[PDB]
Amino acid sequence: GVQVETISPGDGRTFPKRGQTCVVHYTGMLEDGKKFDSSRDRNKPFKFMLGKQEVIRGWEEGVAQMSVGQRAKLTISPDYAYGATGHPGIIPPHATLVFDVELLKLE
Ligand SMILES: CO[C@H]1C[C@@H]2CC[C@@H](C)[C@@](O)(O2)C(=O)C(=O)N2CCCC[C@H]2C(=O)O[C@H]([C@H](C)C[C@@H]2CC[C@@H](O)[C@H](OC)C2)CC(=O)[C@H](C)/C=C(\C)[C@@H](O)[C@@H](OC)C(=O)[C@H](C)C[C@H](C)/C=C/C=C/C=C/1C
Repeated sequence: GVQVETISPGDGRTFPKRGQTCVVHYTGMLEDGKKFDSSRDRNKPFKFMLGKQEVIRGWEEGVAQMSVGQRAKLTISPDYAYGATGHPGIIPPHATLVFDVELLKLE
């Protein structure tokens, strides 16, 4: 599944709805491995629409339980991420992913 551990609390009231755009910053790394991506480096926040299957399942379920302002460590098992195939060139088969995700804003 996806485990959500809080780094800094959000407001505890404003949670994403299906169909809303979540605006986030993230850093991704392989569990006890390499950092492979960060929107912070790029100075540009990542946006995705919750519930449209644009992103991996662990993000869909993980971000849905976060409130605005929250920063959390998401640990995502391979079956909630890229599974036995991985993501070619970047994520190997059967990788556990850890993301640091900060929910900035909803649009
Ligand atoms: C350059 O950076 C990439 C993101 C990179 C790619 C490689 C991975 C390691 C990674 O580094 O991100 C990464 O850290 C990662 O694993 N992410 C990104 C952050 C959210 C979680 C995860 C992810 O789900 O990636 C996604 C993962 C790689 C693929 C998806 C996994 C779930 C599955 O349901 C989807 O099937 C459809 C495919 C990539 C994304 O988050 C982007 C936004 C979404 C898509 C490409 C598809 O959903 C696409 O389908 C046609 C769409 O509907 C989109 C919106 C259409 C518009 C025009 C395309 C925008 C493309 C943006 C691409 C971006 C910023």
